Amino acid sequence: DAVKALSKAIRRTRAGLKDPKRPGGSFIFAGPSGVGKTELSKALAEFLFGDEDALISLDMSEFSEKHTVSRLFGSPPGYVGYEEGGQLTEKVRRKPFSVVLFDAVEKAHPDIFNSLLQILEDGRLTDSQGRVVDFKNTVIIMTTNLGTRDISKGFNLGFAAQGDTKSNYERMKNKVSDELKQHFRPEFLNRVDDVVVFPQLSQADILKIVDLMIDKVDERLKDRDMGIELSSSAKELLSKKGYDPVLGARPLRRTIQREIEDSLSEKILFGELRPGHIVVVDTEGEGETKTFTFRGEE
Amino acid sequence: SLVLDQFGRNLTQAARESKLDPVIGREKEIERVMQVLSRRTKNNPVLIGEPGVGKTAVVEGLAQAIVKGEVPETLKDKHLYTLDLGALVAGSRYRGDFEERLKKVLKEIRTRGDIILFIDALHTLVGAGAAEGAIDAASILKPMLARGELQTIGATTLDEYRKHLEKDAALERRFQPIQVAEPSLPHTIEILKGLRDRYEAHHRVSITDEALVQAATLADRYISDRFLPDKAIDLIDEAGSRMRIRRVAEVDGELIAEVLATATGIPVFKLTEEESSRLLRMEDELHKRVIGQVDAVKALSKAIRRTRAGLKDPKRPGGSFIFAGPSGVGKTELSKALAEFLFGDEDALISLDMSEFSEKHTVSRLFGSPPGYVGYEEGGQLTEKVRRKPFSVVLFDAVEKAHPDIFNSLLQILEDGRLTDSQGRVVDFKNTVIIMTTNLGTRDISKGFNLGFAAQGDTKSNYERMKNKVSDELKQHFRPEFLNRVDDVVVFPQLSQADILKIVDLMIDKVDERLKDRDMGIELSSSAKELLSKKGYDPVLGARPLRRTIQREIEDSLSEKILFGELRPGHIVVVDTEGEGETKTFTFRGEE
Amino acid sequence: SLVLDQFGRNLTQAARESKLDPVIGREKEIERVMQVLSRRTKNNPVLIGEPGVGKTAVVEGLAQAIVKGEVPETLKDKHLYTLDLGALVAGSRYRGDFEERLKKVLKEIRTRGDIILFIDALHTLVGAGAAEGAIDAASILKPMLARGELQTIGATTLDEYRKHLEKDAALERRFQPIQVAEPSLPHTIEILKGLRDRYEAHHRVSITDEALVQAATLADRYISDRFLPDKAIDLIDEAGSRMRIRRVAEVDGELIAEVLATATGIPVFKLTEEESSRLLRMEDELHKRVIGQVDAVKALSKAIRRTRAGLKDPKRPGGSFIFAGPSGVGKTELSKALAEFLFGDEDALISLDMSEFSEKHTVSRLFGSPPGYVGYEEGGQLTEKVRRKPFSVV
Ligand SMILES: Nc1ncnc2c1ncn2[C@@H]1O[C@H](COP(=O)(O)OP(=O)(O)OP(=O)(O)O)[C@@H](O)[C@H]1O
Ligand SMILES: Nc1ncnc2c1ncn2[C@@H]1O[C@H](COP(=O)(O)OP(=O)(O)OP(=O)(O)O)[C@@H](O)[C@H]1O
Ligand SMILES: Nc1ncnc2c1ncn2[C@@H]1O[C@H](COP(=O)(O)OP(=O)(O)OP(=O)(O)O)[C@@H](O)[C@H]1O
Ligand SMILES: Nc1ncnc2c1ncn2[C@@H]1O[C@H](COP(=O)(O)OP(=O)(O)OP(=O)(O)O)[C@@H](O)[C@H]1O
Ligand SMILES: Nc1ncnc2c1ncn2[C@@H]1O[C@H](COP(=O)(O)OP(=O)(O)O)[C@@H](O)[C@H]1O
Ligand SMILES: [Mg+2]
Ligand SMILES: [Mg+2]
Ligand SMILES: [Mg+2]
Ligand SMILES: [Mg+2]
Repeated sequence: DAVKALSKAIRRTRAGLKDPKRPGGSFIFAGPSGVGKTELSKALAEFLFGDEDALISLDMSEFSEKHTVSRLFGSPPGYVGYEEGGQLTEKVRRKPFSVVLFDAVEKAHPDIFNSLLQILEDGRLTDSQGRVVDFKNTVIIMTTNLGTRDISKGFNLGFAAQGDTKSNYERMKNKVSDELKQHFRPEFLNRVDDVVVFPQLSQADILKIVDLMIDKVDERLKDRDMGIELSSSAKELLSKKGYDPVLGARPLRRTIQREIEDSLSEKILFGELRPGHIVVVDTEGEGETKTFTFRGEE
Repeated sequence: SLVLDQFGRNLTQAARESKLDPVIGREKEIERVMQVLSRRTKNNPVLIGEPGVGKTAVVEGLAQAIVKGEVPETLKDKHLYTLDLGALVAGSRYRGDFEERLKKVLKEIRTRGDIILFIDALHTLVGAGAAEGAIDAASILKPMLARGELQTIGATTLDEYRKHLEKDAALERRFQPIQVAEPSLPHTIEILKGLRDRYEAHHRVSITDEALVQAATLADRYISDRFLPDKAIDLIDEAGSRMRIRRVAEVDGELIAEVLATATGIPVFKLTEEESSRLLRMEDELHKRVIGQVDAVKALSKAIRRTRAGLKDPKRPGGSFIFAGPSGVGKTELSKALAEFLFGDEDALISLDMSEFSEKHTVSRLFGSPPGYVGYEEGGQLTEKVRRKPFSVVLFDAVEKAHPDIFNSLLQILEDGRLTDSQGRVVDFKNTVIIMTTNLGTRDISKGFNLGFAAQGDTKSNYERMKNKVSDELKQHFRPEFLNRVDDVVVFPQLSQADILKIVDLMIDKVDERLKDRDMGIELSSSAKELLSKKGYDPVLGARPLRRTIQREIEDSLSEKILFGELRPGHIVVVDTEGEGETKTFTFRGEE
Repeated sequence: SLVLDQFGRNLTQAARESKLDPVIGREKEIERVMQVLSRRTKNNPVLIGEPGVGKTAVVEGLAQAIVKGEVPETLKDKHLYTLDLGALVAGSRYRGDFEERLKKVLKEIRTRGDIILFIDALHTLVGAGAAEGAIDAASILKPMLARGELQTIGATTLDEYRKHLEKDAALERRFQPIQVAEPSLPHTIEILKGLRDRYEAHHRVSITDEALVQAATLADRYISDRFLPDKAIDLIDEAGSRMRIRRVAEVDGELIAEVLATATGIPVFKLTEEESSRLLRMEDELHKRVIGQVDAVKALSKAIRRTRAGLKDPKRPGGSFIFAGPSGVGKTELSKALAEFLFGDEDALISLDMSEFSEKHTVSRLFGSPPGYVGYEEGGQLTEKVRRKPFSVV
């Protein structure tokens, strides 16, 4: 859903139909942690500009005090730091076509939202210099992790029926939307183009993430003339071990670094796996007592 | 052209003499410069970009192309002169001298016609002669730039352009800005390939392709305050200089890694037979100081040998650990031991006492003051400490005693491995090891059990009961995402009698080291050690009470003797025990 | 060179006259400085370190090495000149005077190729030129530094390197920073042994072997705001000066301990028989003010005796006590009596009334305000008191 919404916004902007008074897109991502809210922003930045480092990312946890708005506006006249403008405004001014990202926007001071209302409707912002900076060609994304304690709990009080993947997502979406409505001002939520709630990851989704993570590990290994290959049973075991229906794909990464990366490290240190070799990982055993086996070939 | 070259340099002649380094991959920027130079009005561009990206290299390549004749017919043979500001001012002592010098130069430009001016520090043009003469060296240049009969090229960084040129709206519209971007990795590799031949002769060496690739990648990854085309170049230059000073004379990846490791201190050099010093031996080295905590030592050793043996996540710190458990079990001792193992001295640890962060605003001690507020001139303390020493061990002591709205600032450090200074600078934490020590879910262990009837239970059961309670306390205290971005959570079991009997040896060795300054020593016969371990077991307070015993049972008595003159330098004290029922005698005898 | 001699000082000639103190144990720093200097494009090293770790000593050792015949090629017979930057700006009354000096000296450097410039306090290079219509020396020196026709060695402390040299990134990128680390204890011992011969001659005294170890250890342990290679030298030199003012001459560790005790106030000097007897009768001395309460007086006496006997843990306070009791039994009187016995009276006690600390947000009275808040420069109230008097009773 989020990919479709983002692609629709990009296509609409590129076809000469987007509103010339507002930014190209305004999205609020919400849901559990480790689902891929930040990964989508990096993927979009890499698609648009060819490199994920072209993303203007702000960590809003550093804006927990009301007097830190000058960090993105600039100091008032006559004060220290007037020679340097707002950190965000200069970056946007140099690159009018860019992607702006606000991580954990709910952890910042409410006064921060005071600024965003100018961007989301008027599409321009004014710094202490008196200059006006336009945001009409940017894509604004706010990632939010609100109400996440309830997802960890799961279900509600009572005799809830045996539900499917549809019901759980609907309940989570309702709870997250209610939390967003309660926490934020009505004006801010009214001006945002899209509010996308990321559903949980399924067991089938985990296998492809295992493939990607093992590809990353192989990329790391290629720097020393080395490679890794996994059988289907190994990937199945990894998906079984690393599945967590609450915390997302991070437990899978921890499992991969604990079961595969560590043993590879001792084997490399011991001199078993010299450069110019390939590591083959397979499974041995049955039931819950299955164990990975590592072998070296040329 | 005497007035020209006596106040400038002929870049075209230098290019004809092949005294300029080759320029690679700047075809688009040079083409845009030539495009702008051909405009009817306002035909003078200015190159803006971060320092070190090669803004002057674009003009160098333009001069080389003009010499080689691949330029449009509108340029063809036009001499490119770099203006030497300051040489104009070097003699303008009397009134109206800098002005006449500049007017003579400009009239020469008009008469000869085929000259392109290059002003390196264009922001220094404003107020070059703002003296009693009161001309500013730019108030008179404005009409020519406006009409377009004078063609110049400028090259200033973004900050200087914003601070100086952007103030004057008049000069703002006379120039056309051109962005010069930082080259990517393959572009830097091509640049290194081109400059390799030139760099061979100076150092009389040979450089491999693998050396170039390694230099580019390592410069991109491990150096943070410099920009890409320069870091690879100066790494190659320093490696060549090292190889030359050492004297086939060839450089490769290992030499580049050694140079980079020496420069920054990050251990990126090759693995010699010291890999045995960490394989199967790091745990023993740690256990020589920390007794009876196998899980945490194993986790730390795994993390260190993972980050040393190649594969490791290049976007996240080396490891992140939460040490939980009872009081006085060795949580801080393990961090100190790890710091000593890694750096040779426990003073290299970067420790933060979180008990001083009980208030929300104290977070400014990590970041620094925001712009326009007092104290903004100096940055955050933690950020500066990490920036000076990229590879270090950071400890957050008594983590639970700080305000909950503090660790929100740790979210980007743990997952993304960076922290943004209040001045806008980014400091990377990707080479550090983060340890957080806590004491949550422990206050009730003094009595045991929760309430009501309970099962039989044993030592394993009590440990399992404590672990779940600590995990629940952590979950209800920390946000789920913060615990999600944590590599390991390690719970420390309480110490046992054998652990105390082993710890008394370490404490007695410390007392012996204290006495060695004034040329004495101590013995502590085995029965005395066993009795000392017997007094002060107390499996609720860890190894601290035992220390108190050693304080009040040994080093008091010795002190009295030292004050009385009973025992002097050149003697040692032998301690033994007497009696059976209470066996509490601790007889001291002084012998040479 | 006459042109250079007007503004600057020749380090090589001074080293040839044995007017520079010997430099010990800085092989790695000198090696890396020579490594950077023999480069092609940016051979301009800058030494960054703490104020006192011996940055200038590294350069003086480099001068002694280059005039010894013990340096690699492309550096033999080079001449190190320390540039002033004070005489250059002096006598720059009219426009185009300061720049004229730099152009002249730079042309002299170009003509005489075997010259290396050395600039103390490189941070003042930026902006050193002038206000109004005059470009600074940094702008003049930028073209030559980047291309590599002017070797230059700079030296700044970390704070001033970060606070001044980092507002001009274009100038900063033309220097390769080298970090000079504070020496360890054995390295400090070696440095003291090396400088013992030079420091004996000025005072015409003798320094025993144990005195160096005592000075190094005591300076490393009991002085906080200074850095190691300087404080031990300060101790040795001041002891020598003291005893020559007192007057074969021999300086032993006891003089060092007495000098440090006088300087800081912490009693580290040797125990006399009178002092030992007083410490043994401390209980009777304290009972002249407090009647009864034997256990507390005994505990305090035991703590003080551990401190004076040299068995105190060097990482923790001398003693920590909780006096719990009813009203009007002598809890505060005992503290006042201990303070009077220790220093000179009950007025030296650092007393804090916890009745004022009722609100949990009053902790700032111990620390101070965080950066960007009112009262930030005042500092802590307890921390300042303890820093002024390291040996006190809180
Ligand atoms: N859909 C996905 N596809 C691939 N990788 C994923 C996906 N979701 C999560 N990951 C992986 O999870 C890790 C972190 O995910 P990410 O940062 O995108 O999560 P998030 O939603 O931003 O979480 P948080 O709430 O903690 O900010 C990365 O290793 C990333 O590759
Ligand atoms: N395209 C390129 N091809 C070859 N070498 C290059 C290129 N770009 C930069 N360099 C090299 O990078 C180094 C520094 O570049 P340069 O001096 O042009 O930077 P600059 O942008 O003018 O920076 P500064 O702000 O210091 O003036 C030089 O050694 C130069 O040869
Ligand atoms: N396993 C151990 N091995 C050696 N010494 C130990 C051990 N555990 C505790 N100690 C000793 O106990 C004293 C204090 O222990 P430490 O500072 O490590 O405690 P901690 O676990 O961090 O406790 P707290 O929760 O009070 O911070 C030190 O003298 C230390 O040497
Ligand atoms: N043991 C004692 N010897 C001499 N005078 C004593 C003794 N105990 C109390 N006093 C007298 O008590 C008065 C003050 O008592 P002090 O301040 O020591 O009380 P305290 O025990 O600290 O009680 P509180 O703080 O609860 O009021 C003085 O006049 C002091 O002489
Ligand atoms: N390696 C060394 N060997 C001998 N003496 C040294 C060494 N390093 C420093 N010193 C001494 O320590 C003192 C440090 O002074 P100085 O160099 O001015 O400090 P800074 O480097 O901070 O300017 C000098 O007087 C010098 O004699
Ligand atoms: Mg995220
Ligand atoms: Mg340049
Ligand atoms: Mg601790
Ligand atoms: Mg009282």
